[PDB]
Amino acid sequence: MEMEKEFEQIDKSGSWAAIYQDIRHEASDFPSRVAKLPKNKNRNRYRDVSPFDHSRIKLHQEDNDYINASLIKMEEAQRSYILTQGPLPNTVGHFWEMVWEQKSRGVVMLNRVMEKGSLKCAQYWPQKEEKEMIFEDTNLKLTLISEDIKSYYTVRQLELENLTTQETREILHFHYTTWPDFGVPESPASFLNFLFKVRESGSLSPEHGPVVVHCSAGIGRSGTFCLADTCLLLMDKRKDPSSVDIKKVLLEMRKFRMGLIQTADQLRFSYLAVIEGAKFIMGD
Ligand SMILES: CCc1ccc(C(=O)NCc2cnn(C)c2)s1
Repeated sequence: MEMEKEFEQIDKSGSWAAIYQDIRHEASDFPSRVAKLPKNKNRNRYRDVSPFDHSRIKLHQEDNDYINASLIKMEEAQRSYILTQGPLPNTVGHFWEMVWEQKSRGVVMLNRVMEKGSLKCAQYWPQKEEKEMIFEDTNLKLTLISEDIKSYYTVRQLELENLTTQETREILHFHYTTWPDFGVPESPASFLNFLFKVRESGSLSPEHGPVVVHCSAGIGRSGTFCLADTCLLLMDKRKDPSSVDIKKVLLEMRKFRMGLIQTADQLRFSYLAVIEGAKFIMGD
């Protein structure tokens, strides 16, 4: 069923809450036993958001391999994403270790450091060229190379140095800065264009490790980003683009990380983004 028609049918009937609860009921439940070990309590931002054991990212160290991060592997779309929480003061070194070990080119940030008067994630990248950051626990150095500030997003070029081998890599930081403190954006235009800029960069392409995507919990806004990207890629690839079922793509993604899409308004916004993305790209 053409999703644009499915959309108007749900909107006219006002059933968004009912569709959303059906997804919550059918979603996968897998064990998260490593996340719940007492040694990992200060590595988790939220008690109710944990990576599944089968899909968690492992840090390459013998001490403690745990980070709150999941590999989402979309077999038919041929795309992989790492979805993670906003780093905590004691996990900023783990975060950059993961970026290094997984060979990621891009980090996608969908939140502000402060929202609703509270801290949503650590200040985990340098704000001035001449004031670099060193992560002594993981032996990494991070330098700001350049910054491009636009109305709806900022792109940063960063240099990450493995202090152990003196290898360096360029990491691109894509920071969507205008998601509102309350609700979802009214139009999905700035969002869909932001994704276009990430795609243009090569950060999502198979010659690199998976993109790292985060918000505060790494399930809501982060969920919206990967769901929209995968659905638009499948509409490009298939003979019948009307066959793409956004509810079935979201349940597939929920096999790899719990809770993706946190509200009925985020579900509606995801539909709007894919539709508007579709109608915009199909011919243009
Ligand atoms: C209603 C106005 C819109 C703004 C953004 C839209 C989108 O979905 N993608 C952006 C974009 C740019 N270039 N390509 C290929 C995609 S639609």
